[PDB]
Amino acid sequence: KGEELFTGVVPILIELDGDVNGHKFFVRGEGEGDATIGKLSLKFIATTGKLPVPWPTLVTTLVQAFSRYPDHMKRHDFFKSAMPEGYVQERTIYFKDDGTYKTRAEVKFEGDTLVNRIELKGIDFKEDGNILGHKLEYNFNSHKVYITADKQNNGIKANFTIRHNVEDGSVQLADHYQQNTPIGCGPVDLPDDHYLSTQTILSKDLNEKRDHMVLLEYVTAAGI
Amino acid sequence: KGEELFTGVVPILIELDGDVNGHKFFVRGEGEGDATIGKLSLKFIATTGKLPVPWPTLVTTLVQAFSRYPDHMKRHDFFKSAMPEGYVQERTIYFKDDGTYKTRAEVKFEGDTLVNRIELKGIDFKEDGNILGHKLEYNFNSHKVYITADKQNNGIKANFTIRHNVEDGSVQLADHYQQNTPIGCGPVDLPDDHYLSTQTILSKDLNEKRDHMVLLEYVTAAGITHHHHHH
Repeated sequence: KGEELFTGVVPILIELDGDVNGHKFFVRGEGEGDATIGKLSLKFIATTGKLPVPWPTLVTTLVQAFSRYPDHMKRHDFFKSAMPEGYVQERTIYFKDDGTYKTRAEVKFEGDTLVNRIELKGIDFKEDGNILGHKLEYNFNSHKVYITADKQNNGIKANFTIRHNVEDGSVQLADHYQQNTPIGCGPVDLPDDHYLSTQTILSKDLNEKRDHMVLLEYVTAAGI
Repeated sequence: KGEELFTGVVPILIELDGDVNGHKFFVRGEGEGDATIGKLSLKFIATTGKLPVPWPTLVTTLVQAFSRYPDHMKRHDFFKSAMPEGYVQERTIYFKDDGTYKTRAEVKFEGDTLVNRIELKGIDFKEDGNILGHKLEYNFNSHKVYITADKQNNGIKANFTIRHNVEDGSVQLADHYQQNTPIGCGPVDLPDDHYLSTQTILSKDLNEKRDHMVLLEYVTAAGITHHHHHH
């Protein structure tokens, strides 16, 4: 059904199995997305206890199918076109002057729920760096996610740099290299070059004692 | 290769990873299938000791590619057409007045062997019901497995009700809801409505000390009128 699966509010489940410098953890998120307005509303729990990395470093890894593509750009939405069978999303994330994340996720419908299941491996992080030292502010900047077609692989590639505010007023950069490929065998919409423009708020549930992240996000496509 | 993979006798491996009301168990079966006559000959062993559920309730979960499709119905054999890459088979099984099984299996060739790997989760069973209370006879009835095309998923659906004999002369019903989808991305046979008609005998191997089941099964497709040009 592709884009037809996103005409209303869709329940979301996200699971991340993580290992950073040997620190293993598991994050589960639940909530809902509404692609007609480009909005996500999610709560994440670290079920394994205190997260060994800052929550903001996990935001990009933790469902671009919920981006709002305006009417004139609907035919450049690879993400929805791959549904319900879904797509594989792979990243390498280079934290400047620090370690790297490598991720692999499957994003697909399981029944009426959109599910993002992720494995993340992090290596070479510095003990007193901004990441293991938890020096990053609990907030998130606006970015442009640049998307281009990958015809040879019937999918897309994306490139962008995330800017993490540091507590001392500096910025921690994280270069993202991304590849998406369809899981199913029905055709997809290999887009012209464009980008997603993102906005994100991070907050807390004041009644939640577990280590957790409430996230609100709005994303719209542009550049065509 | 498809149908061509089933012209002779084919070795089978079956593995079931199970959990029913918290009872973990594991079953491995080996044997062979002969699709030209629709015959399975298999022996199953539990590696986890005595099963928490009766052997007969696991029979349908434990390779419909070995069904005999008569020559005039060969164009309706979805199961063999997905081979060797294989198919995913998913069911929900509702035991009347009792619990439910949910199963996901991949059926495919691994080398020369047809392999069925299954995950089973059972929930909401009654402690002294026919299943957890082991009140089902060690036998198996004849059924019609009703198959229909699922064009939107390039696969099939099946509906049927299994009748388990209970030791007091009553019957324990289990409503099966089934979906199959190809693993590969190549064309498959999508059938007209038809059914599989089944017969099964359950026995023991007198030399086997583990909890186990020997199974012999004959299945033949039917419900489509004979035509000389196999239309």
